[PDB]
Amino acid sequence: SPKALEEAPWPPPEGAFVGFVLSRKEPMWADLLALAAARGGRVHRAPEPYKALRDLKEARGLLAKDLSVLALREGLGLPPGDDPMLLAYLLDPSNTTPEGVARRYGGEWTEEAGERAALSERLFANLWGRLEGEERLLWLYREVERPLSAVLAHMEATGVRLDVAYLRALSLEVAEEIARLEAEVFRLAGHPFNLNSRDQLERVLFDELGLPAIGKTEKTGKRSTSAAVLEALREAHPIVEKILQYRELTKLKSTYIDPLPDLIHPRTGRLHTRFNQTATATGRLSSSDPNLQNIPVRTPLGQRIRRAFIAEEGWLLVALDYSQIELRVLAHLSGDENLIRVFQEGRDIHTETASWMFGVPREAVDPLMRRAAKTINFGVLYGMSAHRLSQELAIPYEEAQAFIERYFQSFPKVRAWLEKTLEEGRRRGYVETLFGRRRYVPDLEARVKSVREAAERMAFNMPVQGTAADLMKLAMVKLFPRLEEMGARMLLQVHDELVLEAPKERAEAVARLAKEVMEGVYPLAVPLEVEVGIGEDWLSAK
DNA sequence: GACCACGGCGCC
DNA sequence: GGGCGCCGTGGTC
Ligand SMILES: Nc1ccn([C@H]2CC[C@@H](COP(=O)(O)OP(=O)(O)OP(=O)(O)O)O2)c(=O)n1
Ligand SMILES: [Mg+2]
Ligand SMILES: [Mn+2]
Ligand SMILES: [Mn+2]
Ligand SMILES: [Mn+2]
Ligand SMILES: [Mn+2]
Ligand SMILES: [Mn+2]
Ligand SMILES: [Mn+2]
Repeated sequence: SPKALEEAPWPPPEGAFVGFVLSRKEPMWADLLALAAARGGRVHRAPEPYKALRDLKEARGLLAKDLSVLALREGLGLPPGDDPMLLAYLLDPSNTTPEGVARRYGGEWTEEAGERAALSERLFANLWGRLEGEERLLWLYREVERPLSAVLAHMEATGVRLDVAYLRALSLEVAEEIARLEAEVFRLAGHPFNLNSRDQLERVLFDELGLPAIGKTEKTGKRSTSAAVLEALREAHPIVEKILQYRELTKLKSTYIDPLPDLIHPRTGRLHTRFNQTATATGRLSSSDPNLQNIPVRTPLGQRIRRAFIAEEGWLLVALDYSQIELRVLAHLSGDENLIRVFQEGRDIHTETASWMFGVPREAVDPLMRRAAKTINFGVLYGMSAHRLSQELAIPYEEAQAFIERYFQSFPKVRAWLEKTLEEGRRRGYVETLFGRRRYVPDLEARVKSVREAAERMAFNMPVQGTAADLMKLAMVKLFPRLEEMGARMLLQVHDELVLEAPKERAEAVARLAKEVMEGVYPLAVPLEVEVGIGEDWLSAK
């Protein structure tokens, strides 16, 4: 039999599938080691990869977005196009890696660019075939995921400005506060130990100081030293508050204050995350290297850190955040008339819960009190126990149970939608979003109750979180070209929030426009309301 | 140096 | 409660 794949000289014809090898996975930081392309039955290998990038009109193939990011870094406008990872991810969002997708759908992810190109081509063919007749998944691919990949490449290449000297100064200040706390912890324990070691702390708290253990850890069943356990022990011994404070500051310093300034890119002078498009079971994006979707916001030090994310000189940040997003989406999905009415009347369920929680009038609820109510409202919605709710609010168990009962009694059709969702997931093997994005949940049939019930909580959540994800993605695709036209920049997505950068002279017009695009994206049974703020830094913009 | 699993915890 | 990614530790190679 004749050979299946022939080598031919660079450059490839238009429409070819690319393969490429990076020195490291992060495209803003990677050296392009090899580039190749495949089409029909030929493979073309680039003599010198960087120069050869200039020969391509489009990056089509596995991880197309990442090659596009690298090209943009080098000042080339090479947009991403088809990518089999996106097809695979829509078929089953457990398809998250090229290694796994290759094995499942047609071969092997190797370390050679030509092989990667040929792999890209055959995977695309095979996965296109698998989507035959999947009209809703195809619509998601063509209208959302494929165009979104080009938006994400542009965002990644743009980056965000960081106040490096501010964070360097903050490190020195927090180091002194950490030393005070750790020293006090050791004074109170009677000796030093590694306070970063939860194993060493466990022995200190429960074996040496004789404090009561409250909870156990999941995989190894050690006595937990989690914040929930420490909070329960706060009045038992003065060491506990000191450990909580030490943990707060060390978490911020080790995760954000110290690492972020070291990640400023030498070419751009900015901070560049990865927006991972095939990483979550629900259709959300993720952000990594560094994660810019978990920048602190709740504590005073945390807020200091958020102040380091700044606009370029002469620009402003614009932050837009969907109000009460998953409660609105749930209203639509469930058709609950009471929940629909809440939003028709302009009510805020987080503010109402905060009022009850803190025992103050709604007018007296401040933003951090309202924020605290989110874990309560979403926790309860998605199945939090009365035991946990009682601990979290320091109320009697019976009062926590009453809250839970009243919450679902208020929105009677939510329970009906839960049962419909679970039956469908049992029968089909998967649950789905409004747009038809699917998540397979085989443990809905598990015979171990704890395993099955966990699966049920995963399954009930997915259509709500995932529909919210679908809406935000669609909004990004519609908004991006509007911003390009106005000389504004899309910088960050944070699940139901976008952070943009706009010249000062155009910032108010950009904010107004972006708000309207987001609110009007895909109308539901309730209004989608967007909160918008403008500022020189991310804290000020919210 | 690197890997991972884990506990833990930051955000949505 | 659900969804993530990164930290340091500990064990390991
Ligand atoms: N503890 C949380 C916080 C958030 N989310 C999910 C549901 C809401 C969504 C977006 O987060 P927020 O913007 O913080 O929530 P919101 O209800 O949209 O609040 P806001 O009106 O302040 O934007 O992420 C969740 O499941 N659990
Ligand atoms: Mg938000
Ligand atoms: Mn590799
Ligand atoms: Mn400024
Ligand atoms: Mn929101
Ligand atoms: Mn459906
Ligand atoms: Mn741009
Ligand atoms: Mn984990």
